[PDB]
Amino acid sequence: MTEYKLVVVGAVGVGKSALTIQLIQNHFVDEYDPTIEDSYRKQVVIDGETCLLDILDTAGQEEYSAMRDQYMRTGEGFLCVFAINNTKSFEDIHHYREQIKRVKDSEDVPMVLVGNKSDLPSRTVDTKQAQDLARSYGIPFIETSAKTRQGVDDAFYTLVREIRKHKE
Ligand SMILES: CC(=O)NCCc1c[nH]c2ccc(F)cc12
Repeated sequence: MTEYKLVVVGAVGVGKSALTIQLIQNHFVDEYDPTIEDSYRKQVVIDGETCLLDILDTAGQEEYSAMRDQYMRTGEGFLCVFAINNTKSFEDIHHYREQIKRVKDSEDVPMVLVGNKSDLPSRTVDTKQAQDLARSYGIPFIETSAKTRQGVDDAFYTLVREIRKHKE
C-alpha cells in the first residue's frame, strides 16, 4: 500500500477539518476549530486500488511562520482549497504559487484547484475567475461541496491520478 503525503492549505473561514471529517466519518462539522496540525490517515480506494492518503492539516492563520518554513518537507501532493465567499482567499493563491515554486524546485507539479462551499448562496467569487486563474497555473478546477457531499470523490480521483501519472 502506497502512502500519499498530501497537504491541505487554506485561509481563515474555510475549515479544512470540514473536508477531513466529511471523508473520515462522513459528517459535516459546522463548528469551526483552529486546527494547528492534524494528520488524518485513511485507506481510500482510488481507481479500484486501495491506497493510503496521508492528509496533513496546518494552521490557516498567519502566526507560526517559524513552523510554516519547517513543516514543508514531505509535501508530495498539494491541495489548495478556497471559499467562493472570500476574494482574499482566491487572490492569496498567487502568493502561495510563488512560494511553492521555490520550495519544490520544479516548474511542473501535480496540483488541483477545488472550490468548496459552492452550494452556498454567498457567491462572491465567479466561477469564470477560478477557471481563468486555473488555466494560467495549468491546473484543473474542480467544484466540491463538503456540505452536501458532492464532487468530493471525483476531486480525489483526479488528484490521485495526477500524482500517479506524474510519478509514472
Ligand atoms: C513533517 C512531518 O514530520 N510529518 C508530515 C507528514 C505529511 C503527511 N502529509 C504531508 C503533506 C505535506 C507535508 F509537508 C508533510 C506531510
